[PDB]
Amino acid sequence: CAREPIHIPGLIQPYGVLLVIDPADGRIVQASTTAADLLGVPMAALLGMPYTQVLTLPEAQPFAVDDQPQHLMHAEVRFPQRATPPASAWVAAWHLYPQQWLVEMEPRDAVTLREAMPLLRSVERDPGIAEAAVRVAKGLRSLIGFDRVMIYRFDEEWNGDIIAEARKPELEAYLGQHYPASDIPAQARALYLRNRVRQIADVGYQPSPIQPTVHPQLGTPVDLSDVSLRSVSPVHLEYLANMGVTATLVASIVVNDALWGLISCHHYSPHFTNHAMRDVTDAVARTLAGRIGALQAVARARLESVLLTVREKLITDFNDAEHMTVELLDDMAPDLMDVVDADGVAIFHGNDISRHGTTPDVAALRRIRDHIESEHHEALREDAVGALHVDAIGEVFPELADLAPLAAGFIFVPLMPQSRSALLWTRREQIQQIKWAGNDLWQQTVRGRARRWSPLHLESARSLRVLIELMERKRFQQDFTLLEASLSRLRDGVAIIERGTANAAHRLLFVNTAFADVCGSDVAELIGRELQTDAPRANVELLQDALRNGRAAYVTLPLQVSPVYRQFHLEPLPSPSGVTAHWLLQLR
Amino acid sequence: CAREPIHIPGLIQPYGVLLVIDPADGRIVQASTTAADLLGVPMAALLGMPYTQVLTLPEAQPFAVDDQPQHLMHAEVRFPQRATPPASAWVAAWHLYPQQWLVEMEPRDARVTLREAMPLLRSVERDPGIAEAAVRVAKGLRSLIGFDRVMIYRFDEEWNGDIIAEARKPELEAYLGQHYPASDIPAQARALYLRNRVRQIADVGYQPSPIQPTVHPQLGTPVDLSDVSLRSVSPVHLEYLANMGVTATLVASIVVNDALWGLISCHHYSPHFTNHAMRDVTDAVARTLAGRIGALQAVARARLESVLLTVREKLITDFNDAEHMTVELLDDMAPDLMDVVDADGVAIFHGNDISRHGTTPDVAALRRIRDHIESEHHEALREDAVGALHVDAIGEVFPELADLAPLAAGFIFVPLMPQSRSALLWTRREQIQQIKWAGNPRKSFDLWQQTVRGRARRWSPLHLESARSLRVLIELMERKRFQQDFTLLEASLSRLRDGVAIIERGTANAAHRLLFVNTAFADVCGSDVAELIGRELQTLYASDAPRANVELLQDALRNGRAAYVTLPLQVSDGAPVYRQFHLEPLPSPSGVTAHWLLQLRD
Ligand SMILES: */C=C/C1=C(C)C(=O)N/C1=C\C1=NC(=C\c2[nH]c(/C=C3\NC(=O)C(C=C)=C3C)c(C)c2CCC(=O)O)/C(CCC(=O)O)=C1C
Ligand SMILES: */C=C/C1=C(C)C(=O)N/C1=C\C1=NC(=C\c2[nH]c(/C=C3\NC(=O)C(C=C)=C3C)c(C)c2CCC(=O)O)/C(CCC(=O)O)=C1C
Repeated sequence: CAREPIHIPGLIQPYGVLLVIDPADGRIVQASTTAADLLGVPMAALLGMPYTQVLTLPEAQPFAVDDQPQHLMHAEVRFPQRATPPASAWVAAWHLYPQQWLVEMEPRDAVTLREAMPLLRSVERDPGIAEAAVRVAKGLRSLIGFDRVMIYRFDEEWNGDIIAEARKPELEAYLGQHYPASDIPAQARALYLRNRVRQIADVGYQPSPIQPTVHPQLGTPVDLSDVSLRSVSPVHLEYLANMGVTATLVASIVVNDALWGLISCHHYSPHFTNHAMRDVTDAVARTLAGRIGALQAVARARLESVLLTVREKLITDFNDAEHMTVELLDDMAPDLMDVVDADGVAIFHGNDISRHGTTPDVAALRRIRDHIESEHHEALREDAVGALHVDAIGEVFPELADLAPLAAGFIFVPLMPQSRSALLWTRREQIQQIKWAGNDLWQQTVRGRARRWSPLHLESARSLRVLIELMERKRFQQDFTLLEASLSRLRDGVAIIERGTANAAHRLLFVNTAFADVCGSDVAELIGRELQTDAPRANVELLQDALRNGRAAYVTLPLQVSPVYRQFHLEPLPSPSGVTAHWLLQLR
Repeated sequence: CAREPIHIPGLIQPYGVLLVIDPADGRIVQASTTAADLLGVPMAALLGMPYTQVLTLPEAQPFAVDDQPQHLMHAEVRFPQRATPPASAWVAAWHLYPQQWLVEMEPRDARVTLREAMPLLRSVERDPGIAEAAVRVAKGLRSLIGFDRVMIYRFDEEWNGDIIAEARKPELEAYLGQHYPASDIPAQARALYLRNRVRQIADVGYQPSPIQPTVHPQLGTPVDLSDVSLRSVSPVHLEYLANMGVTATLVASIVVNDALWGLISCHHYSPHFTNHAMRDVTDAVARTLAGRIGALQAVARARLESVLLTVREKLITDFNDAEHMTVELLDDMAPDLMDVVDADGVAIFHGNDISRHGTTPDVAALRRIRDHIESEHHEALREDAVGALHVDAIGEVFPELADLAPLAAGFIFVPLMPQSRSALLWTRREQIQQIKWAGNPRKSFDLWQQTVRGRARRWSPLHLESARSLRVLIELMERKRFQQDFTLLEASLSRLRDGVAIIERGTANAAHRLLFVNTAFADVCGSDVAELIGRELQTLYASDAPRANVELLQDALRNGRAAYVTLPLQVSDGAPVYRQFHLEPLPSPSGVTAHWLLQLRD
């Protein structure tokens, strides 16, 4: 239903009056039916008439707008065309666009902003959100006389929850009450980011329409997006009626230029909150929004700084010991779980796992790792940022439906199906209990949903992929040396030849003890020397052919002995190009 | 100096009146000398008298406070002791604490004032960047309130303030750009500015009327004015404002993420009183300036962090993609590697090798820095540093590398470890600063203009955590190196004719299993390479094998020594195969046998 315009209804809340003027001539092109009564001229002659003639404004004047449409705040207005029509003092404001303008007027009515000030310095300097959230609810319920004031905090999915609420001693609270995202469509949520503070004076009013529905010259309906005399959606009107309420004032809590929440208000008797008190509620909205976003900042900072202290202790201790013992890992578990605030963690290293804290069993961890690195969930890896994470496992991996009491959520590094070394942090099932609006009262329990993964705790995880490469390097570093030592404790005398790209000749890469001794010259002086160190012309030709063509050769040939003829077994080593790049040489 | 007490001066600015009441009855325990004149009754009988006697407060009343001390805003007050005491409208406010209270009163004055302020507060809430709004305040506030000079004093890291915005008269000279010492506003004062947001000196060099009972007659404690706006400021500051000429101040506090980001300092060279409605309009503009900038600081921060990660991850991917580090691979990495840290130069190292991109010192100079960093005397530096090592001025940290400053005056060196082989060095070249000072109980005026050489653009913490977030590219570089060398050698040992296999030693609950096995070894058993990897060494030999012979084999496995024994193999078909097991203990850093090489020939 979010498909409704609302910004272009063609109807005005009766309480005030609207007049759309052409900026060329200054003549009223469009006017609401409530205008003809206020001003001294019926709809017929009121239309096409120059605005100056019909209404007078002393404080400020409308003007020519280039591109940025400015607005003129609520100022004194008088009706010279009528002989005594001052049912109340009339105050008018302007919406000055480049194509056309819009003037809106409403009564003045009724120790105001100076009386608000204590409450704004009250919140300003104070801790946590709830404390400020209630300081509003309570402080606002006292300043503007409302029967129910509440703070409607939005979440990730756009489902609102009433965190703070100040009602009458009688009545029942909607505190704790969760509501659908659908109760406030995206369409509307936009308007309460433009047109900050909204007011429905009387629910079930008579909507007085803008008589020339479309612009007589432009052929376009009037955009009330910025107009505060806006006729709200009938979908919501019947909804407020079915909730009882006859009046509503909804302030927007815009934190770091985004809709964090609303200060929704309920008056069960009809009530008009004049432009003055309407701007007082905006002061308390922005003031709350203020140190909410500054409190969000303090928390953020404090956490970032202690998360790095942990992170770097891990980095150091990890790079320190060259031998990942079972004891090493248990000195790392209190801290590895903390840098991400997980309840469990499982360190993998090829068919091996090291479980710490509250993590599923050895076999279950393998079932998750198998299912993650899966071909159908290869799109998941593609889309994820630096690592993969779930808030509810039951959705992402339907096969792993269960496993939720231990791993309902997790973070997984590497994003790549690199295998060998991997890491998995896990937050177990955290059963929620959503007190609905009624999808009167209902109480759905959410199973399988773990504590939502913090982005602070998510970039700190990506800021650890260096411990996966640290793990992986240290593995190859040990295996290479194991094999180097191996080939060095051989009797067959072997050496590795790196192919020269015709820019250089075929030099030596690796050489074992048994090879360096048969020449006489030790290991250090043979590394980096050409294989071309008398011999038969036909025989060396066979040797160089395999070096040329990049093939194999076995030829008995004389050495440089202090003649030592030794058989040369040359084996081309596999290459990613297939093109021979290295050659193993054994001699027995 | 920062050790001066203030907050309990025992003196009041003459312009107003103070009265400390005991909350048990309502009796004035302490009173300022300026009270006896305005209240009527002299100091003698005014003391110990129920406040109810001079009470003429209609608007609101004081009350019993539990723990959180609330305040009552400026409301109408009168004096019933005298038939026409002043000819000026008097207004009083309250500071209600749980132990005692405090009532302060001052004139109402003239020049609706808040409704007229609203446009300007709307205009900043919309304004971009910190600066554009900082001037909207300075200019908008200078017009609203008649101050001869309004300025926005932004604190820098050290607590040295800089006047970023300033709205003065057409005459007089600007302090715009003027940097000041942190010492000019001690930490003890900076605290009070965070409690009392709006502050004013009506006349510099006033007669300070003291609170006659200096200490509480019951408590025995001096009055903590703090929250009291009639507070007598420090004489250290009074002589300072006098030496700057000024006769009146009005200093608002810009408190951003409940921390002192700045002040809206004001100067009136003629004496000036700022009323109750006035004082609070400047607070509204200070709650907005603090607000809009704290949220603008957030937007910027977020936008930068998110585009810093886009770069970071492009590097990560492209780096892990190609398995051989070509010079062109490094040529497309340079625009982005320099960006993720916003350095002017970068030098990628890989064992006596360097790849310089942008504005980095010469190949030889980079080696002189790398040598000096990994130095034994500067091993303490690596110990203390966070994830990586960084300098803002090289000339201090490495005095030997005094020069090199026009290219590498600052840098981020990583790995922190003297791991060598692979390393990375980002560098910001010399950025000659020009700090326009106030002067160096001062005589101020003179803008001294110190020039700072060898100091590069200060290293951003956003650019510092995005630097630690690249440490994985040194380990990526390093793994890929060993990954290639190991595999080169694995392929080597695999294309062997002797028939060799590596045995990983077992323990108390683990037997001796096989780590690596070649094709010449896997064929003599028959069973291919893949089945034998992980196979226990005790499987390999037959179950008919000589008791004395296997004992010799297991002895070398036990004691961790060498053995050479001809023994029968586990023959799949049933063909007797007896090869001479050459078992060589492989060198270990402990010396304790960890692995074994098993050659076979007999
Ligand atoms: C089409 C879907 C809708 C459902 C379902 C529903 O309940 N409302 C729907 C649409 C509209 N809601 C609009 C505005 C709106 N809705 C709320 C919701 C609540 N307010 C409350 O006080 C409580 C509980 C105490 C709830 C659940 C509010 C506060 C508002 C803004 C109110 C205002 O205008 O003052 C809306 C927009 C209409 C418009 O403004 O033109 C639509 C279409
Ligand atoms: C003991 C150290 C001090 C030196 C030296 C000095 O010059 N002042 C010292 C002490 C105090 N300063 C206090 C307040 C204060 N200082 C400043 C700084 C400036 N004011 C300016 O106009 C300029 C440049 C034009 C600068 C750099 C300000 C703005 C303030 C606050 C003014 C006020 O609102 O009163 C101070 C605290 C006194 C108090 O309020 O009790 C001390 C001790």
